[PDB]
Amino acid sequence: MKKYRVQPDGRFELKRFDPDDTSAFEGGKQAALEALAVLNRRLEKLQELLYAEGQHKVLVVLQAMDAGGKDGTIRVVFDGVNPSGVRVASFGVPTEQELARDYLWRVHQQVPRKGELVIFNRSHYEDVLVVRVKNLVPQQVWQKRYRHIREFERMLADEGTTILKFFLHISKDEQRQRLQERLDNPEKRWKFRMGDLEDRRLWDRYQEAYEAAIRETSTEYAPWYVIPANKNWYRNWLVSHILVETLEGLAMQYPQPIVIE
Amino acid sequence: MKKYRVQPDGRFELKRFDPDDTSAFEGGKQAALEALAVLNRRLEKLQELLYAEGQHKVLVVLQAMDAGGKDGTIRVVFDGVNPSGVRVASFGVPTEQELARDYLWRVHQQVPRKGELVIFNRSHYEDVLVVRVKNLVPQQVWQKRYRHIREFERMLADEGTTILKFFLHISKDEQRQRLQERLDNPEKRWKFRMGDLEDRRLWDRYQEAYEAAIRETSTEYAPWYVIPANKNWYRNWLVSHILVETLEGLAMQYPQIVIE
Amino acid sequence: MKKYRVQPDGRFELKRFDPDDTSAFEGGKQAALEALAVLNRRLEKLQELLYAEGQHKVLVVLQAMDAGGKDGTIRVVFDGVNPSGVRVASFGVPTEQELARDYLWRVHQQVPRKGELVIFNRSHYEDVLVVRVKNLVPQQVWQKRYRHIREFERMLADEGTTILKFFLHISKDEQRQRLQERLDNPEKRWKFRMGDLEDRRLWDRYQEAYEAAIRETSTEYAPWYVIPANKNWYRNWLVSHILVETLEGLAMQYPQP
Amino acid sequence: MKKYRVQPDGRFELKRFDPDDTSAFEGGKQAALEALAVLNRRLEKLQELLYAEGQHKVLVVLQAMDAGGKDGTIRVVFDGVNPSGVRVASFGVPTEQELARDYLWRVHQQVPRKGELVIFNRSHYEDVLVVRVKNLVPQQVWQKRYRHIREFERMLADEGTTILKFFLHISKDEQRQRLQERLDNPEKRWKFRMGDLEDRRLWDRYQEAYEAAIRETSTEYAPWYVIPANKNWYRNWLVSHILVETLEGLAMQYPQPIVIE
Ligand SMILES: Nc1ncnc2c1ncn2[C@@H]1O[C@H](COP(=O)(O)OP(=O)(O)OP(=O)(O)O)[C@@H](O)[C@H]1O
Ligand SMILES: Nc1ncnc2c1ncn2[C@@H]1O[C@H](COP(=O)(O)OP(=O)(O)OP(=O)(O)O)[C@@H](O)[C@H]1O
Ligand SMILES: Nc1ncnc2c1ncn2[C@@H]1O[C@H](COP(=O)(O)OP(=O)(O)OP(=O)(O)O)[C@@H](O)[C@H]1O
Ligand SMILES: Nc1ncnc2c1ncn2[C@@H]1O[C@H](COP(=O)(O)OP(=O)(O)OP(=O)(O)O)[C@@H](O)[C@H]1O
Ligand SMILES: Nc1ncnc2c1ncn2[C@@H]1O[C@H](COP(=O)(O)OP(=O)(O)OP(=O)(O)O)[C@@H](O)[C@H]1O
Ligand SMILES: Nc1ncnc2c1ncn2[C@@H]1O[C@H](COP(=O)(O)OP(=O)(O)OP(=O)(O)O)[C@@H](O)[C@H]1O
Ligand SMILES: Nc1ncnc2c1ncn2[C@@H]1O[C@H](COP(=O)(O)OP(=O)(O)OP(=O)(O)O)[C@@H](O)[C@H]1O
Ligand SMILES: Nc1ncnc2c1ncn2[C@@H]1O[C@H](COP(=O)(O)OP(=O)(O)OP(=O)(O)O)[C@@H](O)[C@H]1O
Ligand SMILES: [Mg+2]
Ligand SMILES: [Mg+2]
Ligand SMILES: [Mg+2]
Ligand SMILES: [Mg+2]
Ligand SMILES: [Mg+2]
Ligand SMILES: [Mg+2]
Ligand SMILES: [Mg+2]
Repeated sequence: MKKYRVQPDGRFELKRFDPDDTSAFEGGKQAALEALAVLNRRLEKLQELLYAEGQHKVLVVLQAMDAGGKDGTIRVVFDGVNPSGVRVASFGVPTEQELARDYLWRVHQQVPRKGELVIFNRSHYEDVLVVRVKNLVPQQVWQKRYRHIREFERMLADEGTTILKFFLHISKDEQRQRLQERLDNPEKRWKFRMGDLEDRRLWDRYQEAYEAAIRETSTEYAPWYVIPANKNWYRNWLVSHILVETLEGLAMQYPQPIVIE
Repeated sequence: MKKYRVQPDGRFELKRFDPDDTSAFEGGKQAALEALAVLNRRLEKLQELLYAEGQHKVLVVLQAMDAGGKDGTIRVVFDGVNPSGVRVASFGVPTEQELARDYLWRVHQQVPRKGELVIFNRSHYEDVLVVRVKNLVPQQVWQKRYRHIREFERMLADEGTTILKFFLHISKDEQRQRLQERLDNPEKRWKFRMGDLEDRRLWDRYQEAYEAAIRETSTEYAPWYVIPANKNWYRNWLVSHILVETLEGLAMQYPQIVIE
Repeated sequence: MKKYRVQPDGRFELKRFDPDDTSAFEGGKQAALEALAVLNRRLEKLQELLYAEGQHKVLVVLQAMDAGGKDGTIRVVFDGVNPSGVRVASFGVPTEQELARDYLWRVHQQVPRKGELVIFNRSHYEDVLVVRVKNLVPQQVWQKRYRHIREFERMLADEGTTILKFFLHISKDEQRQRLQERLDNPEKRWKFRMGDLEDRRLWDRYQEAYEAAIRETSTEYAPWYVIPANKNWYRNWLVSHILVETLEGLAMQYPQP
Repeated sequence: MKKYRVQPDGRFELKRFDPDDTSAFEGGKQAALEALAVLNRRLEKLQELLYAEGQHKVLVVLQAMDAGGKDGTIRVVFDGVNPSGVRVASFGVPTEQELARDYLWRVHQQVPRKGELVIFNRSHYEDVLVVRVKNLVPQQVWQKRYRHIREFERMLADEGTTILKFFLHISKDEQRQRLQERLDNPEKRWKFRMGDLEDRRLWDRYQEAYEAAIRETSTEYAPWYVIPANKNWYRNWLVSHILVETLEGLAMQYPQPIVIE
């Protein structure tokens, strides 16, 4: 798509994106599930081509507020790939060894190699999101990181990495409903922690942090896509569509090449 | 389904397992696909429990002759899991850095952590398989590795790893048909390399190497399962059944407010 | 000099080794410093041969009670090597990621490669030492680890690693004097941690843990050497002599041009 | 200390540095060996402070033509440190796995952590040196790497790394004598490769590549120091002096906190 791609003009406004927007797809849930199965079959062939050709490196970054759909998006990408060529690198609370080096160290370690597709569940962007919102480093420090990120991603892209960054955009009320469903389910309540409730108060600070991160780092070589994600079906379809179209654009070729006894 | 577990008596004979055997399933392909969907739903809940509890470490080892089903088995495992808690560690031709350390170094690095399920696509067993068949090290060296492997796996099991080793067993003629299909498909012919044709001449040497590896290392703490795998549907169902039953046996427990 | 190698008979008694023993050296500190300088020049040639030949893997394990000499021994090895071919892998308090895998995982990661000498400052032995003494896992668990260690080390040795394990043996009163010296030095008191005082009470439990570990794991392919270490000069000389003699035994040669 | 620091004005000229220059030291070899022992004793205390304080990260980069002194410089640094807090990360011919990721991947992996001093024996600079000289990638690719390097180093410095880059400067005739000495010594002959002979014909191309890299990447946060290195004694003294003075400038403090029974 083009309406969801954030232009590299530094004029991005998050208020312009409605989490309930479903306008790029004509039809609803059922037609989208059918379109998604078609995309999965296309993705299987494209991922196998990615691997067999062994030249491109594909990085998919997923960022979202908790219950925003990162987990669900990973599952629908995996529905259309060979797990031997695709992996998830997730980024959680940094360890002492990770904090003992620059914040990009643990992230750079996990970049896709040639013929590989890697999904970052959270990423280096957390170092300008939770780090900024919770003041884990002073502003003097984290404000410099927007340039570090643009330049790290420029180097990655110049050296052969195709970068797709998706912000799965849900509303506060949608998050409320999804978090209540987790609490009410005995098989999901383990996902609740001490402080999750008081973190909801920081909703607006996170939205500002996301808007600043996206505006600062959406570039030609590393675009951000804002995905209206209140509807799981639309989020899954749209992310799959963008990923498949991006892979098609690489114009990948099988390597150039008998009766077995 | 216990007929496929190799007893730790060192009396295993590969000739006793028919790759065409489908006797553990009282039906065919259609009924097995339905049973497999049920196993996939059970596996999703079990894997999430594995992660949420965060105590067990699960290692699934896949070994098979080329076209034997490792790739297809990985896909049916992933059909029943969350990719955030399961990963594939594949073992290919060792690099100079890997050969500069003991053969278990590159393998030990990839073991599952607590709350994780790892699939080894090939494994430390290649160090008594291709290494043995192609004489990549003298026999004096690779013969000692059966004990190294039993002891490495004993340490893993003692320290909390549940180990499942599957030998996906196909016939020489089944491999021939499957390799011919790869060659004839323009989207799969990239898999073929000249040298595969010479590798076919070594079929019997590999069967002997597999029999000796299985006989030497199938233990109570790290059993081998011989999977008749000429039928993709049977291999998928049986591996999924064993994995789900193993995870059920762990009796995992979930760890021990109105939002405005 | 072979009186310090613990025979693989499972009959080792730590009481038979006196931390004040200097009997293998017929002289004192000054003559030993000169002998150590000769061993240092020998080690430089042997380490370069190790690297150039690029076939052997050398693992040196250091274990000692705090202030026992691991740090001083590392310096004395480094005085006779090219730092480009020798490295220190130190083992501290396990992290969550390290504890999430078997205790050998973090250790196996660090093994020397061909043409390399690695010094383990502490090692997998801590998993039968501080783990046993502080009951970090039940005895049913840590008792099984003696066999794991023998078998891990057998595999390493079979696959080409020369293993040397040194237990730098100091007395309780020597440790007390050395720890008091750290506290009294403004440039060293940063080493003192809260809990080091209460850990002094566990001295005898550590001595028992060391004896049991050494008795269980000193083998023909992976010997333990008990180093009387109350005298820094004697510990440095003896470790250096054993290391140099071990490397000489490998009969290494420069690759042919 | 100032005459050897390459100013970040992009006007660097390698012809202005004489490999035989010993002007920063009054006296010769013997007085310098004594001054070096004094610097080693100072370095031991400073490195221990670096470790005990556990806050700064120190990166020393060594680049030189073969026989230029990287090996000798490493030994002289190690003469004044505790090996438990200092390590050498050397960069050789990239492996298939290293080439399957961006050239900075293998380098970033090895950066010093808090309280650590790391010496890079060769570095990311090889990706604009041999890579450029032997045309291992097209110019369109390697020309973009000067910016990647400035920006990677900016990020490292902003996030707490003190960076020292030393170009150990030897003349063509000095290299010739040193390489001849290796061939003539039975204990050093093993270092000789046959491609080494034909690599001598590329001397001028390497000098141009070094001048371009120094000019492009000597910045305020990551300076290059050109070390006249025809005299081993002067190279050892000068590198040790710069390192010690840099560590002194960090104003490191021991962490602030009894009769043992
Ligand atoms: N750079 C970072 N600094 C601090 N915390 C971080 C950083 N990167 C990730 N985290 C945090 O790690 C945690 C991971 O927690 P967990 O695995 O339970 O997922 P989660 O709570 O569902 O995350 P999310 O809110 O993104 O959905 C998140 O709370 C995230 O904010
Ligand atoms: N079955 C599972 N296996 C492995 N990791 C899991 C599993 N279920 C959840 N997780 C992890 O637990 C944490 C909390 O779960 P959560 O559903 O919030 O996922 P998520 O990736 O953060 O997605 P979302 O954006 O919807 O919050 C995340 O770190 C997630 O990756
Ligand atoms: N320890 C080892 N020593 C030597 N070769 C090894 C070792 N481990 C794996 N290999 C080889 O690495 C190769 C991996 O090749 P590839 O990824 O193309 O898969 P493959 O040919 O389909 O393997 P397989 O025959 O198991 O299906 C195999 O030929 C395997 O024998
Ligand atoms: N789409 C893919 N993405 C990543 N790796 C792939 C993909 N398809 C195949 N491979 C890898 O290519 C190699 C050859 O493929 P192959 O079909 O033989 O798989 P396999 O795992 O060896 O299974 P089998 O036991 O059937 O031979 C293997 O290393 C496999 O993992
Ligand atoms: N397997 C392990 N389990 C628990 N603690 C461990 C383990 N391995 C090492 N440690 C501990 O890590 C710590 C390292 O601490 P530190 O770097 O300050 O050195 P130290 O106190 O001087 O150690 P030592 O007493 O051996 O001289 C020691 O207290 C040691 O007991
Ligand atoms: N200058 C230094 N650089 C790096 N690490 C250091 C330095 N000095 C001490 N250490 C580390 O600090 C810790 C405490 O120091 P310590 O003197 O006890 O060393 P050690 O290796 O445990 O030797 P010993 O057996 O004498 O206790 C150890 O982990 C040691 O490696
Ligand atoms: N990025 C890179 N691309 C290609 N070759 C590289 C790269 N980095 C390092 N190398 C090469 O790796 C080799 C390392 O070889 P070796 O260990 O024998 O040291 P050397 O020949 O003495 O190096 P130098 O010439 O720097 O003194 C050098 O020839 C160096 O040019
Ligand atoms: N004793 C040794 N142990 C380990 N590595 C060594 C040893 N001697 C030399 N090397 C390595 O062998 C290679 C060739 O040696 P060389 O003398 O050229 O070193 P160097 O670091 O490249 O220094 P210089 O700048 O003088 O060329 C380098 O990679 C060097 O690090
Ligand atoms: Mg979440
Ligand atoms: Mg990577
Ligand atoms: Mg195969
Ligand atoms: Mg490699
Ligand atoms: Mg091998
Ligand atoms: Mg200590
Ligand atoms: Mg050199």
